[PDB]
Amino acid sequence: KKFPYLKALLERPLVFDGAMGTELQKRDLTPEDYGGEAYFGCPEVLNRTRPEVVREIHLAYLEAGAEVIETNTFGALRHVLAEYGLEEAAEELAFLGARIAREAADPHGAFVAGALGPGTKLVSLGQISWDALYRAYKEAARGLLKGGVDLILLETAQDILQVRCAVLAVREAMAEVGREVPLQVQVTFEATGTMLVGTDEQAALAALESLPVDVVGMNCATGPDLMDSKVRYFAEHSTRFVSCLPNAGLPRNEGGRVVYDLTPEELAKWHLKFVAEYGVNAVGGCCGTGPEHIRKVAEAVKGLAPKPRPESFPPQVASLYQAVSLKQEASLFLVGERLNATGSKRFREMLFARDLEGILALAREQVEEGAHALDLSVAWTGRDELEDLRWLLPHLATALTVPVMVDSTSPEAMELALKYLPGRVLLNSANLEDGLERFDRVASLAKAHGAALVVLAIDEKGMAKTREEKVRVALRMYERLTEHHGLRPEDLLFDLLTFPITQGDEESRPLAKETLLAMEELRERLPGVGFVLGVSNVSFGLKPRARRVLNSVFLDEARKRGLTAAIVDAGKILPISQIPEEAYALALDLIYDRRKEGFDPLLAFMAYFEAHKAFLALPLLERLKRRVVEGRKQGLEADLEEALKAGHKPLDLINGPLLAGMKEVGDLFGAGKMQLPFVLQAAEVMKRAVAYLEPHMEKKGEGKGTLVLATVKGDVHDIGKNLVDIILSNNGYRVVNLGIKVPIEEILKAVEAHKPHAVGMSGLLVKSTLVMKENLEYMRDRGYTLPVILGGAALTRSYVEELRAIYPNVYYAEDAFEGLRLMEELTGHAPPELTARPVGEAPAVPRPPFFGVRVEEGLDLATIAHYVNKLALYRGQWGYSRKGLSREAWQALVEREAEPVFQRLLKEAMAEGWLEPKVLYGFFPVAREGEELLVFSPETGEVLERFRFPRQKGGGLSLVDYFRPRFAAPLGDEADWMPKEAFRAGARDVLGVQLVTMGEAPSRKAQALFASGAYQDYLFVHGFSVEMTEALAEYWHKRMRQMWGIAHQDATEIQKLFQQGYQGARYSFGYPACPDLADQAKLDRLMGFHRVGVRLTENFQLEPEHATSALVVHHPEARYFSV
Ligand SMILES: [K+]
Repeated sequence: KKFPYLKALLERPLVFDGAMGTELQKRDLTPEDYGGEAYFGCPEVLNRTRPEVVREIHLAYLEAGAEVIETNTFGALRHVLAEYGLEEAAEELAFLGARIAREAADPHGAFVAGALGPGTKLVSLGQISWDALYRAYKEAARGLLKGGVDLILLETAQDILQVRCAVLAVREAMAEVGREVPLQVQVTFEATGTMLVGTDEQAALAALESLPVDVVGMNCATGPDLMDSKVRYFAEHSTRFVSCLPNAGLPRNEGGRVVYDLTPEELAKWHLKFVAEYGVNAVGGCCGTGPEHIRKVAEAVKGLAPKPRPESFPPQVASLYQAVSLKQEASLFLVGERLNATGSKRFREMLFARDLEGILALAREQVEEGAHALDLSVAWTGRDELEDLRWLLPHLATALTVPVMVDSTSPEAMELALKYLPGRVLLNSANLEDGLERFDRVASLAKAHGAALVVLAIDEKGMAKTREEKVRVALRMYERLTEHHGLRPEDLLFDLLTFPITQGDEESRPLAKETLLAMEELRERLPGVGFVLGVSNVSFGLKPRARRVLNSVFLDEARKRGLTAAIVDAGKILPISQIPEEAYALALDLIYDRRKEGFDPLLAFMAYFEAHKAFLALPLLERLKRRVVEGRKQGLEADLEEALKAGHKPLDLINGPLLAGMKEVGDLFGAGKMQLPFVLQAAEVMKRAVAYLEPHMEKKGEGKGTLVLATVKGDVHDIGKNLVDIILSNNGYRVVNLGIKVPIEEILKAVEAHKPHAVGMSGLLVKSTLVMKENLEYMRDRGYTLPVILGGAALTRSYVEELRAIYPNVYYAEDAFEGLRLMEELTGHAPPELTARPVGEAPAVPRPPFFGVRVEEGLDLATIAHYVNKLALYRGQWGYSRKGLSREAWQALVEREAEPVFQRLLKEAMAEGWLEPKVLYGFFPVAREGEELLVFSPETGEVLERFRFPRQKGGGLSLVDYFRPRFAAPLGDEADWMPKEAFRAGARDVLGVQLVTMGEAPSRKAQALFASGAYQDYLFVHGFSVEMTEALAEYWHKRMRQMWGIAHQDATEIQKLFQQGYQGARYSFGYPACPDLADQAKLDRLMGFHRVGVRLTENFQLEPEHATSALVVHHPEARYFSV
């Protein structure tokens, strides 16, 4: 409003500049240019040594259409510059940078943002002190302000505590030089999805909303693909203006020059979405981006009308990691009390002994028991408060999931706490016991750091005990906090005091009620504010069970009167339902002071508990059943030996509780109350129970019946088969698993030896359905009429009845549990219930970055993880079924249960290194000749290979139709950049090729988990591995499109990519458009699959398991089709 920059943000989208760093690399500067060898590479020193070079880059961006340029001052901080011996030059280099930008900006009417980066040292991990970090930002911001920047920009924030430190430092520099400007703060979200130190986007925005920041936003780390979700969050929720400056995606080496593939036109489309859909206010580029990126962005967003920002932000608190709302719906905001020195005894002794692992474990307990935040008080009689805090707080900063309520009478101790604790904190003591000047101290501290304040109702003349007092004190404090200090009502939590009403004393017994009555009046009079109570103090001086109940009831009553938070022992808080009826009634009589003549509620409440008052306390029979159903590994072997000592025979133990459990699991799975991963968890408990009882039995029985299970010849790792093995074995039966790639010779060899009820055949691949026919054709000659059970994703239910002519007894199995039902009926444990348009010419031939084939190693797995089809993973692979559930209810199920597994598996795979993404990829000059695609050499021009792609029957569609014919007249420049010899030979098109692999490691790891009987982790690890390999193919296809110059036609939503929402298509050998696997040997010769550790078999199958190749087609009308 006041400042021109914020006026401009209201009127139009402001286009920021792109990268300074990458633009300097083009100029090929020398140590002389940086003013010495020591200073070489420091861009900020160029403000001194070569201003004209910095000026020129600003001009290039201004001309392109940036209305805002950033000063070349990112690392103009003491501790950053120290690496170059320039620690003393921060204010100078900041100033000169700001003066260079000012000179470039003034003719163009453009804004200048005083950019300061996050530095090289993280405050939250104690790599730099608050005071040191504070000084560096204050120094460099005075320089920026003196050079005439129109805003201060805190860029690339990794540490949310640095954001608070830098905001305060910068605001004080403004005070010193007597000039305010708007403050823009931009965080950086890693591809993992949080800031580097751990802060998610909810925590980051909660922190920023409490501080005096005019524009919040995002830059660097990722391209716009991964930013989308984060920038959507900021745009939708932030009351401030929103900025967004993505990278040009992941970098790529190209002859020792670092190259980025995100084009101007793609960036433009992303920023158009961010401005037009989400209402982002400023947009620019970060690493990789140049003037051309800015040019296209400006063109895209010019003219668009800004959306107005939300008026309000929900009141919420934040730790280093996560946000928590102060208003908890229905419930309360529970603050754990047990990290108090005076209160808790266990904490007190742990603090004195310096038992960190004890204190953190205690803090975990409170969180598990349902604390939303934790109270912290270390103020003991004698001890140095500051010194105990200095020891403890660095560990709490990074250890704690939940935020902290700093409970201290000392403002010095509070200020110290605020310098260690990241996020948005609460402060406990804001009261007028020692006059205004110590109340105002804590308030200004809460306002400056953006903390939520607990406003305790204690004035100069003693405490507030009655209703009238509690009200009058609270209104005086509310007036002070709002009008003087400027704190919002939502920031305040008023503690109307909570006095003890027990101990047998009168005067104490009507005070719990005057709190409740005052709470009502202030709820109505002061809307917006919160209400906290030290709830455990009402029952101070009472037996353990008695205090538990009275506390629970006073909590509930306070809630009804308007309580929004409470300091409690969350573990002990009872729902009033579970309090017995007499106790509840007496607790209320006590609270509200309902003395009849022959009745004291304190006596009767006390008297009640005198002479009154896990699944381990169950029957031994039923406990072993629920061990299976609930999937409880711990205490199985302990309970089994207890059963054996009571003379329970192993067979009737297995057939009794344990098979009863797996039956209940089969029923719950049918009813959709239990999903597949948890069913496998039950099967583990069963397999552990069998394995314990195997040495303690003489039976060695055949079970319900035998089954010879196997996977067909020329197939691959069939998890589906192994799930049959798991489910059947642990439902009583005896499977013999023959493995994969078994021919019909050795499968029937098992049949004569074992002599089974049924013979299971299975196959993942589509081509092994015809190999199953050949198996059944082989069997009828020898005269076999055993009931064969066919299954797999390859087969269909109609096809087994059509195959029933060849073999009489053949049955389908959709999943493992149909295969179970089948085996029940055969063995006799159940009744027999089962007894094309033509292709127009391409508008261009897109120019690739190179011809030939390259290798790309070490692609960021978090970037790849973005392109996972989570629907395919969670529903398909992991078996979180959709049927009998809504589409928003299923999204809740997976975000609860599946998504944490994924996050864990991603973190594991990155740390432990068991996904190794490699990519073999390239472009070849090609041409159609008839019904063939000729692949010409980039060097010689000779025809290296020829592909006869199948055409659809009845003169239909073919892959060759997407390619230009030999000797065609060029559509444009092709002669200038096609390989000279190939072009003379008649090549007139380009074909992309790609082979991606995650390596052999995830296959080994999956097999080892199945071999160890960790069935659930086998399911998870296998599924994750498949879809991460598909994600790498999806990701790389996007990279191929980007470097080809066609990715501006991609969808800006990821699920649209999975529905081919992009130009062209990729095609793998096996797909119905090209089902001949033999062509993969042609692609091996062109590319050289050994270069990324991929091998092609005799049967033209790729090894290892997690590997896929594809032809990549640029043609806009290219779509998936079938012959
Ligand atoms: K920039």
